[PDB]
Amino acid sequence: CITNKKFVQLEKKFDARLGVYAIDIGSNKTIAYRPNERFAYASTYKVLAAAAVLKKNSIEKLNEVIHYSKDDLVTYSPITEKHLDTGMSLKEISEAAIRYSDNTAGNILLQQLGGPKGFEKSLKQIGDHVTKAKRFETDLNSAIPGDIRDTSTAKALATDLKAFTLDNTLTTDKRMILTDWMRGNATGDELIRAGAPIGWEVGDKSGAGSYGTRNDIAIVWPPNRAPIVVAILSNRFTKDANYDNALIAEAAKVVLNDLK
Ligand SMILES: *C(=O)N1C[C@H](NOS(=O)(=O)O)CC[C@H]1C(N)=O
Repeated sequence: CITNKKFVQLEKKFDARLGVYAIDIGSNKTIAYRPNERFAYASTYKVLAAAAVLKKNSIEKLNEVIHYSKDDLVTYSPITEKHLDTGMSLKEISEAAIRYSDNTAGNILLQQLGGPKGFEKSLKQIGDHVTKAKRFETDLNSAIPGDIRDTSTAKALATDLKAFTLDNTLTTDKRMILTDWMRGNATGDELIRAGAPIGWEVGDKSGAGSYGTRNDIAIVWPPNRAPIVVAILSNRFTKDANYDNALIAEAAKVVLNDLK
């Protein structure tokens, strides 16, 4: 009950709705708050779409150069906008999507999987019947009340990230490529990483959307311990609401101190 009380008070403090699911791989202990309620996933899909692309493609296909036109570029494409001339491989596109949250990279990953519905199919293959994927960037970030397009739950996202990174669903080389892309990125510095003790390495994928949507999903490696998977999703109640990263950092501290 005590952990539940902290999450209730975070919702009051930040005027927000909060979804939490975390699993300690060593003890199987879990922490859950609104774990089955839907939130817009925003940019967090990019790590799952990248993992699905790695799973389904040979190293040869993943290194082939893709060319895209200036007309495929959507807003917030800091990496892909530089490479109209050289093109990028699916490996490079995956890294751009995960490290920098590049939206055109996200779109190319969704396209490689057969569009949003093909990405959803890839998730059903790993047992996720919850996530609903319908739109491309940047429309997928609208986070409209009552809309289930481009939504998932904290439990489903955490379970998906665990499936790709810790359940031995990718070969060692692809798995380590994926988790390295998740480590050390500025987009994650104020989120789960800000709630993790120093020395507990965090690999994450952040997200942000309308209605104050602010998300982070992560693997955490505590010293001398098995990993922890953590998904923390949040939104607010008016279209223009500004999120506060501290909500995610403070929720992550609750999770990581209690699974300690
Ligand atoms: C992902 O949610 N997005 C991509 C980009 N980076 O934000 S993130 O670091 O929180 O992922 C801008 C916000 C959002 C988007 N598509 O608008």
